[PDB]
Amino acid sequence: GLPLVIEGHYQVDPSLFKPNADFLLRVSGMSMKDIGIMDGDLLAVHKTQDVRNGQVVVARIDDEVTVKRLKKQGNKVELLPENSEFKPIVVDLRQQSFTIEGLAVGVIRNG
Amino acid sequence: KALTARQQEVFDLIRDHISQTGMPPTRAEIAQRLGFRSPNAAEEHLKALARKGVIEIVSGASRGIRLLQEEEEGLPLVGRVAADEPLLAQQHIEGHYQVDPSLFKPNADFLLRVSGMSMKDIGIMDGDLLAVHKTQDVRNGQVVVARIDDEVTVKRLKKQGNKVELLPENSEFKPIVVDLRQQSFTIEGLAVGVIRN
Repeated sequence: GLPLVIEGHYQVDPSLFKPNADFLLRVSGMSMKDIGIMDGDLLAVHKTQDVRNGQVVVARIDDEVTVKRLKKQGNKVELLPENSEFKPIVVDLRQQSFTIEGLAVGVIRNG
Repeated sequence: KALTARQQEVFDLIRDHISQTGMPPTRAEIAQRLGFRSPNAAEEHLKALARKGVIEIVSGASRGIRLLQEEEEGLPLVGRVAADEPLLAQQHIEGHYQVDPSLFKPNADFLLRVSGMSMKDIGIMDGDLLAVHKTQDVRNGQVVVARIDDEVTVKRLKKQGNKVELLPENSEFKPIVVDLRQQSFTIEGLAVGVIRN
């Protein structure tokens, strides 16, 4: 049982993912298509703030959520795509609010 | 109820025979394949399986064995497939996942581990678990699960007369051309979704 964020609920064993999934999120756009995360996919997410460079994360940049690969160095935070047509996003912790919502641990596609 | 090691082997053979021919094995075939001393020996194990409710034995015509309690919750996962064995042979099943089959349309019957990056342009990656609806009724342009001389593959269908072309979704790959006049070919099912973990 996994909730979609509550907008819906799906009967998919949370323990099929490691770490375990806490919720699902609907993906918008093709910024992460090169690693198989497509528009309309449901992303399985483990709620946590402890992540590292190279992992795919869910971040909130001042009221907006995005799914990208992390590359952080101190106060400099880069959120990178997996699509050559997209620009990387750069954030400065000293100016705008930045929060890690979780770690991507899986995907469910049932269009 | 628990099946002994030998009872499990007899039950597995019965299920594999039905999956490959849709017909159960004879008592003689069971004794021969499992090296029993005689058909009487096979009958004893069959009596125990019926007693445990996994099968029904009907007196009369030959090959009178029927499976019971077939409906299962969730989906079985199929791994690497061996030559001369049906797709759902017991030796291919790695486990059972508790996933709602109705999340997919048409409904899923099983999951299949994907090998390689041939379909990465549409988001199907090496290691993904493909949700499959078992059927032989497919159409040009759909993504299907097929078997060429027993090798299983996931590609887009393009019928070509006495030949069949199976198309990839990756620039590094080229189509697989099957000549029906000299190669065995079968459609196993339709791809209806993906679970990546």
